Amino acid sequence: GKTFFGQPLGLSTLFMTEMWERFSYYGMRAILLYYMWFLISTGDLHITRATAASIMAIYASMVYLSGTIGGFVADRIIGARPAVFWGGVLIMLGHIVLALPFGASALFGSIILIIIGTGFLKPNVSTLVGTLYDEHDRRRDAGFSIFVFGINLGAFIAPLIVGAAQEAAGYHVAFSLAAIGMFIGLLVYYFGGKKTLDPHYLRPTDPLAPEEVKPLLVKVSLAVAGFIAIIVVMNLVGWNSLPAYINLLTIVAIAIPVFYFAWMISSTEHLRVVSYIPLFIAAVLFWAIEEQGSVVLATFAAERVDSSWFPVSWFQSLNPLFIMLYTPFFAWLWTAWKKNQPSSPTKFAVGLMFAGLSFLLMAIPGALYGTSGKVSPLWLVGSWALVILGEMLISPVGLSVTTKLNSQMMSMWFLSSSVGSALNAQLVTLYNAKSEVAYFSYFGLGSVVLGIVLVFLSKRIQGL
Ligand SMILES: CCCCCCC/C=C/CCCCCC(=O)OC[C@@H](O)CO
Ligand SMILES: CCCCCCC/C=C\CCCCCC(=O)OC[C@@H](O)CO
Ligand SMILES: CCCCCCC/C=C\CCCCCC(=O)OC[C@@H](O)CO
Ligand SMILES: CCCCCCC/C=C\CCCCCC(=O)OC[C@@H](O)CO
Ligand SMILES: CCCCCCC/C=C\CCCCCC(=O)OC[C@@H](O)CO
Ligand SMILES: CCCCCCC/C=C\CCCCCC(=O)OC[C@H](O)CO
Ligand SMILES: CCCCCCC/C=C\CCCCCC(=O)OC[C@H](O)CO
Ligand SMILES: CCCCCCC/C=C\CCCCCC(=O)OC[C@H](O)CO
Ligand SMILES: CCCCCCC/C=C\CCCCCC(=O)OC[C@H](O)CO
Ligand SMILES: CCCCCCC/C=C\CCCCCC(=O)OC[C@H](O)CO
Ligand SMILES: CCCCCCC/C=C\CCCCCC(=O)OC[C@H](O)CO
Ligand SMILES: CCCCCCC/C=C\CCCCCC(=O)OC[C@H](O)CO
Ligand SMILES: CCCCCCC/C=C\CCCCCC(=O)OC[C@H](O)CO
Ligand SMILES: CCCCCCC/C=C\CCCCCC(=O)OC[C@H](O)CO
Ligand SMILES: CCCCCCC/C=C\CCCCCC(=O)OC[C@H](O)CO
Ligand SMILES: CCCCCCC/C=C\CCCCCC(=O)OC[C@H](O)CO
Ligand SMILES: CCCCCCC/C=C\CCCCCC(=O)OC[C@H](O)CO
Ligand SMILES: CCCCCCC/C=C\CCCCCC(=O)OC[C@H](O)CO
Repeated sequence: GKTFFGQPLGLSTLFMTEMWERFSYYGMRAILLYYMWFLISTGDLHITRATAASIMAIYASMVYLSGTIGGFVADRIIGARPAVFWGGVLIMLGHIVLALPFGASALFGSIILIIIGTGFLKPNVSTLVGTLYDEHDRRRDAGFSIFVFGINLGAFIAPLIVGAAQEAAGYHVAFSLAAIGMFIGLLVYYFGGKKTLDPHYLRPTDPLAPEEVKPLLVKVSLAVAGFIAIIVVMNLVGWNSLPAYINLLTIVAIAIPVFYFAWMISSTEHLRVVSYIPLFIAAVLFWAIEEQGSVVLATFAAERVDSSWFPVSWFQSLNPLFIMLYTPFFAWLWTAWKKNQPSSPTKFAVGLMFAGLSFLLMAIPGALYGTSGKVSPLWLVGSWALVILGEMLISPVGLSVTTKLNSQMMSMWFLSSSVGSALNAQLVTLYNAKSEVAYFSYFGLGSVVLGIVLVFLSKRIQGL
């Protein structure tokens, strides 16, 4: 009878929950770099703009990493429904912290809250969407597509609204709007969830057995102790600047898949695991370029574009806009393309090439016009158009090609975005007006080349 776009009514609740959470997240992301610039300009924040860019990237890296952990905590300890609720509460607090009359001193607390909160909420709302359907329900894929539409919608409207609020009423009010966005999500989630969600998910579905508690405690304790020890040694040898800590986090984020790879390669489907390395690197490099949209392209938007008549943060709406515009087209495409549809490794290769082209495009205005003036907003429009085209090729088959090639390596796909952002934490420090053309050219061309490399390797990989 009555449905939400053909789906169970409970999808409306989760749709709105994620829409408003993504609203809060991308609303914050769209103005946070500019906020740090402001704090730097007033002498409140004693870092370079390069470091501010680095912060944005490592922030994203840790958000993605945290998301690979939240599912475990919900499934084994607190339950998916409380994970979403309390995750949302932490996220809201994270935005409230930036709305308070503080300056740079509140940045770290806000970042930590949102990292933990998003880690709790993001994997677990997706889990709850699954719970709406039986195993044999063929509506499942349609339901997730609608859910993703809500995600992109929140991501789309947030820079517009939060960016406009920032211009009108300042950063603290704008950040409060992000907080209010999460609050709306929590309201709908809490009261809507009670109506449609299975009570089963109020509790962990795979609770720790009695003998499992101590080994988990030891595991967590040793990890924390090791991490703290590393920080201690860092401060003793004088490696205690902010870039030093960012480097530590970069190393951690990259070492986790590296250790996974070394583990699987050591421990004869050995060929498959090795075959995934080029795909994983391609994913990492793609996500690096895609995630630079809120950092390097955001910098370009503010410094190099004729945008005096609208909030420059609005450029961040282009990424989810193009995802929304492309999605129904590629949905039709992969069904219509019956004969000789490209393999998943081929999609990765071409996807990386489009990401490469998105940067090669951005090298053109500086090379043609110089880098001291300002250029058309359409250069950025074209860039996002290209990189998102790449996303349509690599993202829908990413988890698929990883699974078909089990629980540890599955997480590596989600880790690719974390690793890409960790790489960005290093790379974006190289971007400035002087290096602009070389930056876009070099990393653009590199991605295209590595895409061409993957094309040659596509035949061998598809067989495994
Ligand atoms: C076939 C569907 C593919 C959709 C993606 C295509 C996007 C391609 C974009 C490349 C051209 C955009 C850059 C052009 C540009 O900057 O012109 C500036 C000039 O108009 C200044 O007024
Ligand atoms: C300023 C930095 C603070 C760092 C964040 C501190 C808070 C960290 C974790 C709090 C989240 C705990 C969520 C679990 C909870 O409260 O209920 C779970 C349980 O009741 C469900 O069965
Ligand atoms: C310091 C400012 C933030 C203080 C947070 C106070 C409100 C926190 C979360 C709002 C959640 C909205 C859903 C309302 C709710 O869950 O109330 C539950 C109540 O009816 C019985 O559990
Ligand atoms: C996990 C995959 C890792 C692959 C990373 C590929 C790129 C890694 C390091 C490149 C650093 C050197 C870039 C130096 C550079 O050309 O900067 C350009 C600009 O600053 C002036 O040319
Ligand atoms: C299958 C659809 C997507 C295919 C993408 C086709 C891409 C083909 C060629 C890309 C040309 C790359 C140009 C490299 C370049 O101009 O670098 C010059 C600059 O680095 C000077 O230092
Ligand atoms: C459990 C996996 C997630 C790991 C969470 C640890 C995240 C720790 C730090 C996040 C990165 C933030 C670094 C930038 C930063 O701290 O800015 C603070 C301001 O510079 C204050 O001067
Ligand atoms: C630190 C300030 C935050 C205060 C939050 C309000 C606390 C009052 C009640 C908490 C209710 C916790 C409900 C957890 C939960 O699983 O919600 C799920 C809903 O049942 C819908 O799935
Ligand atoms: C029941 C708790 C749920 C609360 C939802 C989040 C509320 C967030 C902000 C409320 C309004 C905060 C206004 C911020 C503000 O005063 O800006 C100060 C200006 O900078 C002063 O010029
Ligand atoms: C890094 C922040 C998140 C850290 C969460 C890891 C928690 C640390 C050790 C595991 C202890 C979890 C509590 C055990 C529990 O509640 O389950 C009890 C068993 O189900 C009873 O047999
Ligand atoms: C410094 C952080 C390193 C990790 C230490 C975190 C310790 C946090 C919680 C440990 C709680 C001890 C586990 C015992 C427990 O939870 O029993 C609960 C059961 O439900 C009782 O039947
Ligand atoms: C439950 C929260 C526990 C904290 C999460 C663990 C990660 C903690 C720190 C990671 C390193 C980030 C330090 C950033 C920072 O503020 O350094 C600034 C230095 O004072 C440089 O002068
Ligand atoms: C399973 C992941 C475990 C991997 C963690 C291993 C971390 C090992 C070493 C971290 C060293 C931190 C680097 C500090 C650094 O980059 O130099 C400091 C600045 O460059 C100079 O101030
Ligand atoms: C009605 C257009 C489709 C919906 C656009 C949503 C808003 C997304 C981005 C707005 C900021 C970037 C657009 C700037 C722009 O396109 O300017 C083009 C003109 O040629 C300006 O010179
Ligand atoms: C229903 C799927 C088919 C929809 C067709 C999508 C094509 C829409 C826009 C393509 C924009 C192409 C940009 C043209 C261009 O690059 O012109 C460059 C000139 O040199 C600028 O002066
Ligand atoms: C289906 C895509 C077909 C190919 C798309 C266009 C490929 C991109 C560029 C092709 C022409 C390359 C010209 C490069 C070029 O002239 O650079 C100028 C010099 O580097 C300036 O010093
Ligand atoms: C399929 C559409 C692709 C549209 C983008 C194609 C871009 C192809 C080549 C652009 C490379 C421009 C590099 C310019 C350059 O490096 O010259 C340096 C100048 O002398 C200034 O440093
Ligand atoms: C199937 C996806 C491929 C889409 C490629 C369509 C774009 C084709 C050509 C766009 C090349 C970008 C360079 C445009 C350019 O430099 O023109 C100069 C501007 O007119 C400056 O006023
Ligand atoms: C797949 C169905 C949806 C297709 C979306 C079409 C978007 C594709 C490309 C948008 C790139 C915008 C560049 C606009 C442009 O270069 O025009 C230049 C002007 O003609 C010169 O003033």
